[PDB]
Parts: sequence; C-alpha cells; structure tokens
Amino acid sequence: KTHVQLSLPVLQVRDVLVRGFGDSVEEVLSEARQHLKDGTCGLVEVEKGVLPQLEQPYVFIKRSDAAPHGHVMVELVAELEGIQYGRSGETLGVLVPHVGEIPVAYRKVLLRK
Ligand SMILES: OCc1ccc(CO)c(Br)c1
Repeated sequence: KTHVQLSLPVLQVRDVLVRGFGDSVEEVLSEARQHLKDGTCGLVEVEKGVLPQLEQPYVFIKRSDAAPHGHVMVELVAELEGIQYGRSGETLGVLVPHVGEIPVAYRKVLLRK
C-alpha cells in the first residue's frame, strides 16, 4: 500500500529520551520510516523552544493534502542547518524514536510509505 494508517503517540519534548534518528538527512529519513513501520515512532508538536531541545537533522511530518477516516495525509521532510529535503505542507510535528515515554495524545495520520 502507498499509504498506511498510523496512530502516533504525541510526546512532551522534555520526556523524549532519544532526541533524533541519526547523523545525516538520508539516515534520519531511513530510520524515521523504519520506526513508523515498527510502531516505535513518536511525534513532538513544534512550538517556541522545541527544536533547539532536539537533535538535527530533524524529520518532520507535513500535511500532503486536504483527511480519510480521521487520518490526515502526511509525508516526511528532513531539515539540516536550515535546508529542507522534500517539499510539503504545514508541519504536524517532529518525529523521534519512541522508547516507552507516556504520550499526552495520539495523532492519526495516513503516511505516504
Ligand atoms: O506499517 C507502518 C509503515 C510501514 C511501512 C513503511 C515504509 O516506509 C512505513 Br513509513 C510505515
């Protein structure tokens, strides 16, 4: 399937234990996709003060369209030193590894595998 329905745990930035997916744009997009497949991916909502508390390169989910079965359609865009790899819509947040942090909410998304 070109798209997969996922329910991502929304984590508070200060709870996150592993604050990024790796060291290159290609590695972070790779690892983010693997963690989304394995159900070990969390989401941090981007507000003032959040990104400096996380590790670059960043992986964003961005809205790819205007929402089947409650699931917003999204795609991945990485960012490193202010350059973005991918072009998409509004940020829904920044992806991080999930290693058992308690969420505050769940965000239903339809991910373009
Ligand atoms: O089942 C969730 C899932 C499965 C495969 C891929 C491949 O990219 C992704 Br992303 C997410």
